[PDB]
This record gives sequence, structure tokens and C-alpha cells, in this order.
Amino acid sequence: PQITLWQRPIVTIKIGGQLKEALLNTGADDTVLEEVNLPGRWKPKLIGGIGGFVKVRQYDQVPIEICGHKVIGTVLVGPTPANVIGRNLMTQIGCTLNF
Amino acid sequence: PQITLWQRPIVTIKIGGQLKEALLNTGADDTVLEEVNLPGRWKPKLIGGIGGFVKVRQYDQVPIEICGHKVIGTVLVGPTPANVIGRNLMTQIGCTLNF
Ligand SMILES: OC[C@H]1O[C@@H](O)[C@H](O)[C@@H](O)[C@@H]1O
Repeated sequence: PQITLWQRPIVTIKIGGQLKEALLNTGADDTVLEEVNLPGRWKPKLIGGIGGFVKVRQYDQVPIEICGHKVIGTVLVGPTPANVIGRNLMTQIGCTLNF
Repeated sequence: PQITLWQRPIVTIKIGGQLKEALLNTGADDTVLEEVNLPGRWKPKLIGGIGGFVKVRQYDQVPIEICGHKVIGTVLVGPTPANVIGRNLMTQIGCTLNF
């Protein structure tokens, strides 16, 4: 798909038998999602930093679908002003900037 | 150009004749740049918001070049962790997300 940038590039993602909305953010290195009960082991992770850090949980090799593209990737789970799909998953789905 | 997202998509812009470094941020609506003495009239603008707003200067129809594309658009000038090219300018160069 080709997504123009007149509007915020919000897409539907499928994460664990659950459909959500997330913004494709090339300004973000990682993918952060509002609390969801992903199964299994996870590692603590600090994100953000300016003014202090926020702790989230790092889930690895998570299966997730982005506009019908099934990918495996690291998902950070915790508080966030919105769901954000970062560069880590955009390379998995082969997403690039073109002009 | 086609820019893959394995690394931060940082690019070179030409503004006020100056050569500068900036990040292509689809997560951002607007373009915000380090202090620069752009000439002529401007408008106060509030940006950010979470925890408070930051006051910047809004300059319209500024000539700017991005990776060899001469374009025209609104540039906000004020403090910022780093220079950011937002969607307003990415539409002007016809930059899209593709996967
Ligand atoms: O973003 C604007 C800022 O640019 C910095 O390079 C300057 O040291 C600071 O004085 C100015 O306010």
C-alpha cells in the first residue's frame, strides 16, 4: 500500500486476537502499545528520557499484523499518549519513505 | 530517493541558505527547527502541549530544499531536541510510506 501524509498515518494492527489503531511513526525507534496482556516472559525497559524515563515491558518476537502483513517483532507495552508503530516494525513489513 | 528505516531517517535540508540536518518524522504534523533568523513576518504558535506548551515562531511559505527537492512551506522556529521535518513538508516533496 502507498500512504500519503496529508493525514496522520493511523493504521489498524492485529495484536493477539485483538484489533487496534496505531500511528506509523518514523520518528520513533520502537513500537509502544497501551497496556495489553501479551503472554509469556518479558524484560523491563526504560523509554523516553527527557524529564525522566517511563518503564515499560519488552516483549520479543511478538506476532503482529499491520494492514494484513503478518510480522514478528519487539513490542513495548505500557503507557503512551497513543499506540505507536516504530521503525523496528516498519522494517519488518518492508515499509520505506519514497519521494 | 527510497529511504529504508533501519536507521533514523535523518536528512540534509537547505534553509536560509544554511545547510542543516533533520529527521523525517511521520509522527509529526509540523516542521520544527532550531533557532534560525528567518526574515520577515511571523505568527506566534503554541506547540507540544503535554505538561504545557512551547512557544515558537510560525513562518509561512518558506523556501526549503530536502534531499534535492526545492519546496515551499510552513516552518516553525524555536527550541527542539533536534530539527524535525513533519508531514506538512513531506506532502510538499510528495513523500509517502510504502510497503
Ligand atoms: O532552538 C533554539 C536554540 O538554539 C540553540 O542553538 C541556542 O543555543 C539557543 O539560544 C536557542 O534558543
